[PDB]
Amino acid sequence: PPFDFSTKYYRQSSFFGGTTVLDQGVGYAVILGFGAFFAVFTSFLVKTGLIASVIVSQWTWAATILQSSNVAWQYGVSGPFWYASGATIQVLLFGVMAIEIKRKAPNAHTVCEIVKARWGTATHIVFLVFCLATNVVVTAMLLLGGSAVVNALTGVNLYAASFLIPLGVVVYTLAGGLKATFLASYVHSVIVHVALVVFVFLVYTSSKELGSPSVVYDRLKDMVAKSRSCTEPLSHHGQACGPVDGNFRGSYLTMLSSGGAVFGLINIVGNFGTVFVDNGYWVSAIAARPSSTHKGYLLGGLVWFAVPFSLATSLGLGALALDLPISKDEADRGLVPPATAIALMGKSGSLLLLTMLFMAVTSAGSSELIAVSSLFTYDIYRTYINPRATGRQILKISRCAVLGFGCFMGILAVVLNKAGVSLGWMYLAMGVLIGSAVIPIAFMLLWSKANAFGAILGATSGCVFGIITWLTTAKTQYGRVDLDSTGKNGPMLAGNLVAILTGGLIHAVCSLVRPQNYDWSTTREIKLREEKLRRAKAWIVKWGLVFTILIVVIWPVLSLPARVFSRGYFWFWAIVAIAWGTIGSIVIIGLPLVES
Ligand SMILES: CC(C)CCC[C@@H](C)[C@H]1CC[C@H]2[C@@H]3CC=C4C[C@@H](OC(=O)CCC(=O)O)CC[C@]4(C)[C@H]3CC[C@]12C
Ligand SMILES: CC(C)CCC[C@@H](C)[C@H]1CC[C@H]2[C@@H]3CC=C4C[C@@H](OC(=O)CCC(=O)O)CC[C@]4(C)[C@H]3CC[C@]12C
Ligand SMILES: CC(C)CCC[C@@H](C)[C@H]1CC[C@H]2[C@@H]3CC=C4C[C@@H](OC(=O)CCC(=O)O)CC[C@]4(C)[C@H]3CC[C@]12C
Ligand SMILES: CC(C)CCC[C@@H](C)[C@H]1CC[C@H]2[C@@H]3CC=C4C[C@@H](OC(=O)CCC(=O)O)CC[C@]4(C)[C@H]3CC[C@]12C
Ligand SMILES: CCCCCCCCCCCCCCCC
Ligand SMILES: CCCCCCCCCCCCCC
Repeated sequence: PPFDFSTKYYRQSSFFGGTTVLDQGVGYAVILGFGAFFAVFTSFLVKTGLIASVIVSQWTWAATILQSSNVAWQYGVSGPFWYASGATIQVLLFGVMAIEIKRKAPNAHTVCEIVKARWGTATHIVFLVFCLATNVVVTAMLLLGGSAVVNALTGVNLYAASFLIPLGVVVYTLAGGLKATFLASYVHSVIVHVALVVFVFLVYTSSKELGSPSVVYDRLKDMVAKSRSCTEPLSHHGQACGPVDGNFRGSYLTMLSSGGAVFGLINIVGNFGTVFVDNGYWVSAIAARPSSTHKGYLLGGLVWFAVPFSLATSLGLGALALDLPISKDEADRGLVPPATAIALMGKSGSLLLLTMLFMAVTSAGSSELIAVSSLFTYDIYRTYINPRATGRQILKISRCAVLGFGCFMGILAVVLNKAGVSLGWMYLAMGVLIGSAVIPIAFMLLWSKANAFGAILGATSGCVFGIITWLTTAKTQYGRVDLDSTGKNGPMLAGNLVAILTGGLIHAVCSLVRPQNYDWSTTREIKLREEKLRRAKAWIVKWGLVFTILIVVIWPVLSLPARVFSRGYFWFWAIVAIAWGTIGSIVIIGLPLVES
């Protein structure tokens, strides 16, 4: 027993594996009786302070809670920062796109409806597949994290919980109409900003094991020790015993991390492909009013930064200090937060984490069910199958396109849990697959010299050129090609960078040769005023760029001279983390109540 505080663990090969905390009755009632319960609850109840809450609501997926801590268990303190740093980029790209949607195409319901107008019907069917693949990739990795936490904490069979989760979201979507309400989007941002405060104040303030920022420091300095022998009876391969490979001096408390720095690039490339190629973002930008409220997107983006930052800094750095025997596979599957929650407050932190996770799963898997349904009913039914009917049919074949997707996703989730895919491989592989269609979409709304064949070729060749590099680098640097060598940070960076850049270069070189000068006169008709929509854009591209350059660039640069953090500097980091996540938890729960 190397340490006196972790002696009941002596070393195991995994934290989980037997004697589940909860019983199957609790697990079979949460995956099936949460969407229905909230559907009845919302029907029981009949500004720039209510736009921030709705903005925060749809941006919280099941990966925000589970992967931010996965990249904090490795790399130390650079993980949560590099994960959360992609926050002002989204707000800038959402504002500057919601302005142009209102200015150049007011009567559209889907992104692929502005594609058939600008360009032809041959570049429509390519992006109609490149958009339907993103709704599959994102929906398939909140059924991978949801079905692993439930099986771990409770004991429900994972193949039987992968098929019952989508059916609890289909009921929630069908009930309450296939539309969003400002009342149901306010109760979702209240529950997730209460568990955040509870978990942050339990780790650095109150717990009888990890109680102060000066205990985490002394316990994270002892894990990375050069005199710690952990060959075969005192650790295993991927169990995080000693010095970190790639960190300055092997320390967890440093911002000089290379593995954590390349994940920032991967995260940036991956997050650009979900605000452009995902129709769920276009649906929620069409239904906004930038002219009336546009300062509510910055306040709804500066508060979301504290959710993956504070919670990860607590729940991922409190697992290293407690010496839990978490293996690498379990950490990948999304099992660090439930590992810390049982260790700190067992049988009661596990019910709080389940509620916080399934309040995000059910509220983010309903935004994809109404994004695939619209992309079907408005684009493959009333464009090509039957364009002469609009009465009572548009609704039937919109309600019937949710049930089909909720079953296809359920079957595909069963198929990918048998194989062995884990959020953590799908999260990193998103860019390699759908990054080639990002710039051909920005050029559609922002550039007046972009043609159709260039878009087709740039979208359809970048994917192949990215996958070839992604599968080649792993083969030439690791021997074989399987789920292990492919998920490394080497191949994935090459794949992401090739995919995003080649599809932009090919499209922007082939368009300066044969330009199509477009006045947007065809997208403006599909089915004062300009002064406000010109000052709003001026405000956004200034006050979003300032914060982007201030957070992504200046803040990490000034932390490099700190080298290994010293007691007193970690007290500053661990206090910024608590302050952001506390003063962000009042402006969401009390500001949209100063309506009075
Ligand atoms: C704005 C963010 C999202 C991206 C910023 C990009 C660059 C500023 C970063 C990204 C990857 C970084 C590199 C990641 C890894 C290394 C290896 C590292 O090599 C070593 O010193 C370790 C080698 C050894 O000692 O064996 C030197 C810095 C370098 C090139 C880093 C330099 C800074 C880079 C290029
Ligand atoms: C995990 C360890 C053991 C291996 C680490 C390997 C990486 C550090 C190397 C291997 C292959 C390299 C890549 C090979 C090819 C490219 C493509 C290149 O991108 C372009 O050429 C884009 C421009 C265009 O194609 O238009 C940028 C460098 C990059 C990502 C290289 C970056 C460094 C990589 C990822
Ligand atoms: C645009 C140009 C003109 C200025 C860019 C500013 C920064 C990007 C540079 C300027 C000084 C640099 C620092 C100069 C010295 C070091 C010490 C160096 O420490 C070591 O690794 C050596 C210590 C040891 O191994 O004993 C780490 C990088 C750092 C902080 C450098 C990080 C990058 C800094 C902040
Ligand atoms: C040559 C070796 C043996 C010694 C190297 C010492 C430097 C690495 C240290 C010593 C004093 C330090 C400086 C002490 C005070 C400042 C002022 C500070 O600037 C401000 O506060 C400007 C803002 C304002 O005053 O409004 C920025 C850091 C800096 C340059 C520090 C940078 C790092 C310095 C130069
Ligand atoms: C002692 C073992 C090797 C230590 C090498 C550490 C390299 C750290 C480089 C990563 C720093 C990138 C900062 C980027 C900020 C914009
Ligand atoms: C032991 C070797 C340490 C090397 C550290 C290199 C740090 C370079 C960071 C510079 C990034 C500047 C981005 C603008």
